Amino acid sequence: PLSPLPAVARAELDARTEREIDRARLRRADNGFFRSARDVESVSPADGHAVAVWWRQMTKAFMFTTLAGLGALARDYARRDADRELLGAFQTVYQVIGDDLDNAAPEFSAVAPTGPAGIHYVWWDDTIVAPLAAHVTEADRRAAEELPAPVRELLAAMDRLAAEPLGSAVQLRVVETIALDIAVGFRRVYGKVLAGGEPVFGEKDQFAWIDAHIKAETVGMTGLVTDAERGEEFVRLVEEYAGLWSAALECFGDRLTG
Amino acid sequence: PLSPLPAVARAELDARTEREIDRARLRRADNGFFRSARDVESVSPADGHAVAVWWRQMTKAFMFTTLAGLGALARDYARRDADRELLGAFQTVYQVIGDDLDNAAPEFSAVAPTGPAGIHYVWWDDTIVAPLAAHVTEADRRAAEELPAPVRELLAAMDRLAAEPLGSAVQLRVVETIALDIAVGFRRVYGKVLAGGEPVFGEKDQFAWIDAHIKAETVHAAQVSDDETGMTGLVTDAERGEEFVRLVEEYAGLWSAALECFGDRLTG
Ligand SMILES: C/C=C(/C)[C@H](N)C(=O)O
Ligand SMILES: C/C=C(/C)[C@H](N)C(=O)O
Ligand SMILES: [Fe+2]
Ligand SMILES: [Fe+2]
Ligand SMILES: [Fe+2]
Ligand SMILES: [Fe+2]
Repeated sequence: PLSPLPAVARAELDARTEREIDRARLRRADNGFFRSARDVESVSPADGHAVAVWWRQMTKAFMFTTLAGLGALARDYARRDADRELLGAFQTVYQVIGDDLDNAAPEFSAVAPTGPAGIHYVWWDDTIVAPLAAHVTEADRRAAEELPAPVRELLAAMDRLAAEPLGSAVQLRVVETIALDIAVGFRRVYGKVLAGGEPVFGEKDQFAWIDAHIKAETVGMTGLVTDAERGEEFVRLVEEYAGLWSAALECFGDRLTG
Repeated sequence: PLSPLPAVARAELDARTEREIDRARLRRADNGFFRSARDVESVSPADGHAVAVWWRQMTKAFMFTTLAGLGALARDYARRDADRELLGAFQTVYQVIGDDLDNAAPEFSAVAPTGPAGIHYVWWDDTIVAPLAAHVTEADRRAAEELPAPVRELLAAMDRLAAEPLGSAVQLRVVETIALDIAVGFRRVYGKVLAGGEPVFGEKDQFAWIDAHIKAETVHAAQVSDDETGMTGLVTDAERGEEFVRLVEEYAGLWSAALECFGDRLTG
């Protein structure tokens, strides 16, 4: 006695979810981050570095709170009789988390550092934040760590979803929809960071974190919804979370067009 | 601002852990389940089925509550700044319990059923519980699922450790230490279940779950006791170390009594 909603109702949940992402203006053509990454002619080290620091904290919180949300679900399945369809979707969350925590997918392990150095927020810190930080002052580095309010609200929504049995399904549903566009925007942003007249990212391998994500992203979560009430909650959480993700990315775009 | 204890203190935590597992009577020469699996002559389908159902529920709860425990710790690391030494031990937890959830390690990846059928409590259900169930009555099956008191007591501790940041380290430190001997015992037990005077499990393939664990648990035991990325590597201060050893004492005691339950049901 535990099973997913029928396919018909889960299809409607998927459709309502896609509509919430549309309305939150997260699509490739909608969000100011993707627009700015395309439009700007150059990016200062300080603006690139601040965006990179915000991203580091954002993706660190994304990974841990998604794992925390999976644990909240695990807490429930320990005593419940989840059917094999629910269990397979539970496995999927675990596999997807393992990309960020330990580079499970071969596209990642075939470029990432091993061990903790390969954790995606750490790998990002080491290969994107660190070379940018050599080109900003100590004052600017301190200021970058003072996260803008849209980023803080998103971090706060992630903390809330860490305790939700649907939280991991909400976060992955929104994030895996927008990850490609985010990674492509980063490729473009950091390809345009010059210090002096020199590219800060002048070696192909310096983009390895980004190109791997683009590659991975280039090639369901409603499967974890077990009744109509949870379905309503799922859509409601998505609406909130998508809107906050969109405001955080608009904050990236603003920083690039200051 | 978050780091493990220095190596010397962690090593003594590990030594205290091993002394506690000694004390708990969880070593193969001491626990009644390991001895009875060795000594018993034959095992009835009802008795082997009951133990299999208990094990199904126990390892189901072990895997899901260890995962919840890892989640509890992940909640903390989202709010704090764990250094890389801590993150390395964290990855160990993810990797170890991922074998039970998704057969990542090479010893399982090839033999285990794919997808949810391969989750180790499901795979045990399909390949040990179900063939035994054909030999027992529906009334028997229903009685087997009424779990004995020391099994329920272990499950309740598992539920508590689900919300503990140290919980996954406590569970993996103990379970991965005794897992080989449990699998060895199961190999012995279910080779001795007779029906029609004839062994229920006559083919090598029917032992795939058990044989895969006999191979794999050697490694899992080394991983949780490792002095660089082992379970004590998640202890971040002396007080947390105290709590760790206290939880280990409790958890190991409940595991030992649950296993004595196994041995009593194999004897009489
Ligand atoms: C591109 C977006 C992501 C969430 C990546 N998976 C990451 O690790 O930051
Ligand atoms: C043999 C003991 C275990 C905890 C196994 N890891 C299992 O899946 O039951
Ligand atoms: Fe990632
Ligand atoms: Fe991803
Ligand atoms: Fe297992
Ligand atoms: Fe194991």
